[PDB]
Amino acid sequence: QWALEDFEIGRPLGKGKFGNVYLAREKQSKFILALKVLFKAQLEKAGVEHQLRREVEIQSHLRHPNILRLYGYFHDATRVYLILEYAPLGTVYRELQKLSKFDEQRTATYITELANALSYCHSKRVIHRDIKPENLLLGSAGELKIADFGWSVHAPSSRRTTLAGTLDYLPPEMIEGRMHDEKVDLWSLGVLCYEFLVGKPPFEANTYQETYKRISRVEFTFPDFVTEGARDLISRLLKHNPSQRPMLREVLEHPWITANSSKPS
Ligand SMILES: Nc1ncnc2c1ncn2[C@@H]1O[C@H](COP(=O)(O)OP(=O)(O)O)[C@@H](O)[C@H]1O
Ligand SMILES: CCOC(=O)C[C@@H]1C(=O)NCCN1Cc1ccc(C)cc1
Ligand SMILES: [Cl-]
Ligand SMILES: [Cl-]
Ligand SMILES: [Cl-]
Ligand SMILES: [Mg+2]
Ligand SMILES: [Mg+2]
Repeated sequence: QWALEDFEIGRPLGKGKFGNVYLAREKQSKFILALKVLFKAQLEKAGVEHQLRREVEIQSHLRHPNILRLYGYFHDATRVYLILEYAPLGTVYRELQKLSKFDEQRTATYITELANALSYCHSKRVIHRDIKPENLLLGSAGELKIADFGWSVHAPSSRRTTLAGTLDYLPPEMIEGRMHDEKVDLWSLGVLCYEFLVGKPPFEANTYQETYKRISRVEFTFPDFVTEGARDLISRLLKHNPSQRPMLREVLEHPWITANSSKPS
């Protein structure tokens, strides 16, 4: 079906571990999209074919306004190409670098959009597991979109794959390699809410080793400017025991969320 010669390639949109992502236009229709390019050699050396397969399977069948579409894929002798919905306003990661911290209204609005998307996923027992600002994209109206489903799975689950870079968004049971479920994404939601308001993640440290210790002991503190309501929500999400973390419905109905968010459920 699709091949490289069907597209004109444009500027680089971003780079991940495996993904080299470019703007592109389909020649016959003039349809603008994002082409995520992957090198078969690297996919093989790291043995993550199964993650590539998860990404395509999951993200092509999901349909939600806060989840990035994957339209299809093709490959040649050396590369795999994923055909993605283009997100024109970039990453939440980039927006945070620009603004330093987000106000309560912006933050609550992003958390609602996240909770809506995750509620859709969890209803199929799909868990994302890699929710962080570089994987959160922005639509033409500034709406948040979850992307990069390569680490996703069906719960419950173990971990058969070596962890990559930062531990900053992972809960104790994932880093300790224990069994885990949907509640992992709730922990990550708590980390994100804190980082949006404060400008950095709550367990950040100088070394992998120290970050690990801070996560497993749940050692975090708040700057004076974080309000009582935000503190309440964040403290409920960052519980060591996953069974004690709230349901997404409880997040969406939290008074600090309903008081400050621009969007509904
Ligand atoms: N659809 C898209 N629209 C705009 N930018 C994108 C899109 N997809 C990815 N990017 C940019 O490319 C980066 C890497 O993409 P990602 O799919 O997260 O790669 P990896 O799987 O290697 O982490 C993202 O962090 C983002 O900056
Ligand atoms: C849906 C998962 O796969 C594809 O996206 C494309 C295509 C296919 O249809 N099945 C699997 C082999 N092939 C891709 C491939 C990827 C990586 C390496 C190292 C070799 C081959
Ligand atoms: Cl497993
Ligand atoms: Cl795994
Ligand atoms: Cl729920
Ligand atoms: Mg990524
Ligand atoms: Mg990936």
